[PDB]
Amino acid sequence: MLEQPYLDLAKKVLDEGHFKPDRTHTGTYSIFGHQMRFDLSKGFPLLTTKKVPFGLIKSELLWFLHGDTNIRFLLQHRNHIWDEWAFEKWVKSDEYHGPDMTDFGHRSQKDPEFAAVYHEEMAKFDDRVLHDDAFAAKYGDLGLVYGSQWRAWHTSKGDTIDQLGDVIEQIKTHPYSRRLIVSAWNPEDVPTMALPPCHTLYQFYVNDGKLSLQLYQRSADIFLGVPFNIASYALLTHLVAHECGLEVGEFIHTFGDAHLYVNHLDQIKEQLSRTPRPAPTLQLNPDKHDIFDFDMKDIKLLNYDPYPAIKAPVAV
Amino acid sequence: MLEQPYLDLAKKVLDEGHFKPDRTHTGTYSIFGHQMRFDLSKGFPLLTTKKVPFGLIKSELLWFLHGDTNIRFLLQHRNHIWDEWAFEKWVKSDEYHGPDMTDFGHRSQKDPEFAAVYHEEMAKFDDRVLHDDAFAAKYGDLGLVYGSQWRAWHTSKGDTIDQLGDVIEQIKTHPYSRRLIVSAWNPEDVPTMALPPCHTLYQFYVNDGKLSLQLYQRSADIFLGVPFNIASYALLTHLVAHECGLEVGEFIHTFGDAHLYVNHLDQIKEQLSRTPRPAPTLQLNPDKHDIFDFDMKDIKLLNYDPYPAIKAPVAV
Repeated sequence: MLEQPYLDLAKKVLDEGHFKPDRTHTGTYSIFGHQMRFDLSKGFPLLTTKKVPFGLIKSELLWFLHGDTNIRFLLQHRNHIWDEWAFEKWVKSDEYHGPDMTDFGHRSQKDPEFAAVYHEEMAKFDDRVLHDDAFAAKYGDLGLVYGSQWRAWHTSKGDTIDQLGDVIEQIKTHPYSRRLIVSAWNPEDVPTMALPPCHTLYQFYVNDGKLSLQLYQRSADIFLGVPFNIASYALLTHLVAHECGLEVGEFIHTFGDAHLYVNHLDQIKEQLSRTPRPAPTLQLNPDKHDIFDFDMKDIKLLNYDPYPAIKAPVAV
Repeated sequence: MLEQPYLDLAKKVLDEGHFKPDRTHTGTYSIFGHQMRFDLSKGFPLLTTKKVPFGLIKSELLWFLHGDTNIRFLLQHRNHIWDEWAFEKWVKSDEYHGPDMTDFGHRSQKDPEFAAVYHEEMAKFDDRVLHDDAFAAKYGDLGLVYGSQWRAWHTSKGDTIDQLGDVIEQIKTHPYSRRLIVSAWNPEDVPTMALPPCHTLYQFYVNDGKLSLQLYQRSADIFLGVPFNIASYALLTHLVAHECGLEVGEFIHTFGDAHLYVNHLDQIKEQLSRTPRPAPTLQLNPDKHDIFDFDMKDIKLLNYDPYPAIKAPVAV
């Protein structure tokens, strides 16, 4: 079935992973070097062996596509995936004077009542970014994140490069380019960044009127992250083919370090005893073709019938 | 045998390649998305089914490692692999006034006597870069090429980043980093470059005291280029393990577009009827461990016994 490359990836890390230490006190089993291929004409690769919230993928990807780096857009769509990087900065300012909250995730996981302390400070930071304009400008903007490295890469001469907008032009004029590459890795920035881009680089390829994309992901959390990763880039591939008037081909997912955190072994073993359903179907608005102006409403998933969600500990 | 992933790559492009147009009037058969893995403890992957000149790989890689962008070093080692990019620029200057030589390779392949005209202008440019210092500074320096994007990436603040030297420090202090990445792709430069880097990005990984490297190559010429590509990065992997005091693991080769030019089909079919020999053995100087100061003399290949070289038309 279409998601089978993901269950073979998870099964291979179980059989052959190296127990490896990492940043987090949670350990991992990992491999280095892996590739998976999904043929997007056979169906959209959103996992049916576990319920994955597509609306978070769909809103986070439009945020990227709009060139946006401000949390407010996401919080407006009720997407909280990036709230911690921005909350983190609220907490070091000489403006924040509440409970101490240091390396918040760690203490909020082995949580005292500190979890709802963390969760009320966060509820407060989130509301302030929604309604307070100058607060949103100051603390809601992450600055260096995929919206801006895709669409507004900074030059040494001080202007900006819309790499995604120019590669879409090169695909419409020069489909056979072996140079349709978008990079999110910038050597200058990467020492001071907190999370240097996990989705380091991607490449488009056109052949026989079909568009494929290859992603190079330098680090991947197999249970929690990769099911989102898959669907975000299979949806980028669909969107750029819409705009360019091409059929969709394959999404090829290449990995550097792919890892399973040790406290996700039971959950992934259980997911592995489930049997793939028939894959969902993406529907993109046939009358809008400028994907940078797309809206939530413009992408539909039809027939997604998944198994239950599987609750797992986030690694810290 | 160790080189078998390369003969399976060539055989797969023969069976499944898409005939694809490209820049050159020579056409290609290509695929998109491929990975190959070579275990460097089993032997050095220099192809034995065709004689590959290791001394060109060894001198070109030290040029990169030294941070060098000047042809003179290569010409001094009798390596002419990069002479055309620099000759190309000699030819547009208001200093060159000889025969016209425009897009030289094309006319020198379907060559009149113009080949030895091209070849005497080149013999002249090459000698001038060897002995004339200010000419070498002006026309021998390529400027943006792997020595400088590995070792002297330019910032917007105007200094330089030695990405390779800092990633070797991060491996010695933080071997478990999922961030040991060197990028040769720079969005700023890549529109004006003539040949934007083919070896776009690489990543190191350490586990159980063994160092692996993964290369992402956006475009690969299977008959002529990839046998060099393989051996240059398997030698980078050996050199960084020497300097870091690690054992060598694997070299993983990931491909975006891999292509066989149409006028190399007979030659690769013939190479494919040859049987792999036992692979050579690399010997690195045991008493020098700063690889940036290595010299030709410091790397030995023992037991390389290959089949004959296979002459093929370069694509234009």
